[PDB]
Amino acid sequence: ADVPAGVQLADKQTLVRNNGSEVQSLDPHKIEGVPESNVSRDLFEGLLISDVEGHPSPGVAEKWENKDFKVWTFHLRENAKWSDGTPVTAHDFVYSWQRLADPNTASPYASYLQYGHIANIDDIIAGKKPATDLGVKALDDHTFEVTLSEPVPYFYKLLVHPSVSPVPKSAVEKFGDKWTQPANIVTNGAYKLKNWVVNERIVLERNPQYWDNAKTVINQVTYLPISSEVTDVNRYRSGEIDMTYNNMPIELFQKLKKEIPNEVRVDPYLCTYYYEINNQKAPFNDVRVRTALKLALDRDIIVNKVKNQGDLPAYSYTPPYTDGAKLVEPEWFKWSQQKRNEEAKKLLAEAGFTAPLTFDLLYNTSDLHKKLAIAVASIWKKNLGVNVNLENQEWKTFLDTRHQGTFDVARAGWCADYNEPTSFLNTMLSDSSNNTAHYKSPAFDKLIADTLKVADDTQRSELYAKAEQQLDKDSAIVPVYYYVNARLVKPWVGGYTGKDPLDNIYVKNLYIIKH
Repeated sequence: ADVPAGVQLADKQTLVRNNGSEVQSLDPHKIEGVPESNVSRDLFEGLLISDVEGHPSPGVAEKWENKDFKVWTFHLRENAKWSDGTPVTAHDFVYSWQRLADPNTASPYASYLQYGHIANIDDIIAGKKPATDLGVKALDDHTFEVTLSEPVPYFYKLLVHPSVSPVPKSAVEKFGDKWTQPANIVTNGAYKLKNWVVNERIVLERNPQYWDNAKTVINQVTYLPISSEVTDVNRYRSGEIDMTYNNMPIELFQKLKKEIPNEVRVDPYLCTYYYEINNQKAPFNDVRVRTALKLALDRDIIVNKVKNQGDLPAYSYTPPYTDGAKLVEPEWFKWSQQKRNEEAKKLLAEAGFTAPLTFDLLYNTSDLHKKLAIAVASIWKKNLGVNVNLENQEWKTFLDTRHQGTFDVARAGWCADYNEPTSFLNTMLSDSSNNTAHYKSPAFDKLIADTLKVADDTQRSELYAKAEQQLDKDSAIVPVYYYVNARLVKPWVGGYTGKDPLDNIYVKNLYIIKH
């Protein structure tokens, strides 16, 4: 943390945060969500971290070099330590990325190393070679070398993600799946796990082995798993919580805006809200059915009349304000709603539905989502005659259901892991481990794979625009809105600028002002 000369630090340095729901796990190779990542960044540190404005900065690596953006060399700081006082070395990385890549780990983010194009990743994912063949190696105890099969100029931006954080071999091998309990867990980020009471709370305390421990200010942090947005704002307003989760209730939002405007933080967020369709299940394997759903949803109504929190109406997967994006708005988005509706009733009738398509719409337990689900079910009923049945599951189960394919249409949100369009686009590759839409298009795949062979960034951005158009002509998903990051932060929380579009908060960077 960097307390501005002049301010007064509270006597007690503690912070309570709402995390939106119970984490899937705390093992870095088993998580995929925003809540899990929030906790993960306070416990595990990889080569690079983001600074307070979102820029990639030195983490365990102190310096790194590249040869043609193809061979990356990371020089780890000599004092990096695990909470057990043992040293973090490059072997910890080698082992770690080997475990992520390995099919027996079954990480939902196994594909992250195909996103970075580490040599031999495909064959390893496919079982043709063993994980030990991955293009990574410790040159010495402090130099970690990565070999990519293609130059990836943005490779260092991917490395702030939790999946590429190191995990401690000794604990993993002893304790297996139980290595993450308070008893056995071993960490290397600014914090270490104090307690973990499921459906109750996660409490972390400063880690004395941490290399930047001298700058760390907050001593204890509690992460709450509250999935009700009304309760989060209420317990905040009662003084029990310092920073809510960043999902605001439709209900009390404009209210709060009038009573406590400077506690209402609203910033650009690189996330898209959409209805994910299971592209493999009849009748959603028909493009006419997918397109009719896409067209008949009225975004003006959802974004400007039922949510009204500043979100922008969406026509693409990748948010147009992503660095490097240059998207074309499709025709359909320029029509009026009535014209989209006419066109949607004709594609359905052509696919054999009249007076009706019936299907389930799944959401994760939440006051916000339930509200938009009912609103969308009524809009699709009214505009298209489709009957929807609503289903709700808890966070963990919801994620498992989408990976497994046992849903029709699900409410979804994807946030960038690094600010570059492949952070979105790579999740639609046929073999991606994050492809919960189950979309498979050889034309899409080839557009993305060509992006690593162009010579220039301009060429690169034109293939990103054509990939978004290929996804839109397939109507793989139903784009709803590009998010704003809205949460409530108490006046006495310092360090949180809110200017990072990825929202990569580190508790080590915050500090409680005297109050």
